[PDB]
Amino acid sequence: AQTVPYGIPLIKADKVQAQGFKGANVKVAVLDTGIQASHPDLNVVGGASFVAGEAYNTDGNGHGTHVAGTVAALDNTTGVLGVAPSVSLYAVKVLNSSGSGSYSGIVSGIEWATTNGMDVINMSLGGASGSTAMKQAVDNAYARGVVVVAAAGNSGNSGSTNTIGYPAKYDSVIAVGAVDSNSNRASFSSVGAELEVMAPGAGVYSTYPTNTYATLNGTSMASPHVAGAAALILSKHPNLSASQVRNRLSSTATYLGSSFYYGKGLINVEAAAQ
Ligand SMILES: *C(=O)/C=C/c1ccccc1
Ligand SMILES: [Ca+2]
Repeated sequence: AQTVPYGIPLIKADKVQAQGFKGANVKVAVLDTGIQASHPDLNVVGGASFVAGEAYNTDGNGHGTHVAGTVAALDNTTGVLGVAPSVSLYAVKVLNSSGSGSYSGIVSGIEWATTNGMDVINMSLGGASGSTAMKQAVDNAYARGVVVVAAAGNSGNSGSTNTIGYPAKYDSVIAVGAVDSNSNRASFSSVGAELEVMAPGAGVYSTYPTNTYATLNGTSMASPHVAGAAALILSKHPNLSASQVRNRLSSTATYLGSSFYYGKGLINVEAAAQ
């Protein structure tokens, strides 16, 4: 039997899938710690690794496999179901097994995705500081027509202080925050002017290293929900430009409160893919 994580219906992804739109033909690149490509509930089509000593189709951490599951866990009779289960999945390793990567490695991953025609780029990662090379890479990917989504950060609140990290803080990237199954913002969600939209980030059940499934907390989990949404909006209207897909997501988001804490609100893909 196959489980449906609360995040799927909450963002109304189930309604879009039922219409027949599941992201078929859309290329999504997950810039993470890799993916356990042999997982029975995943179908990695390709990818690349910029981490020394590790191939792209192995995940020694678990993080990348969990993020990859939220976006496209296969729709079958086992495991879980992803936001866009028919998406073309590419694993781009930019982080090591301990979950950390160098700027050059990330920038290399962003460029690889831009040159290989990826439609969406999910980056469930972030640093306190940015870099001109990284900023330039995302601006260019977005300008080339790629949707760039990034985890806002698990830094929480601090009296006015903006806690959004990079690359989420760039204009060319969608900064995603986290809400729980009750739709209340999770305590660990970063807050700041750059916050754009919210998505399920707490108690998220997804695929996990060595043919299993686990629950994780973080804006790392929220991010793949938006990348999966973008893929869904694109499989229904392959004619839209990145900024158009982007605007559809925030324009139709369900308002939750002050943009400093929730951006434009919780995403509603049934409204966005209209
Ligand atoms: C996810 O677990 C970590 C995501 C992330 C993104 C940006 C800044 C810090 C951490
Ligand atoms: Ca499944």
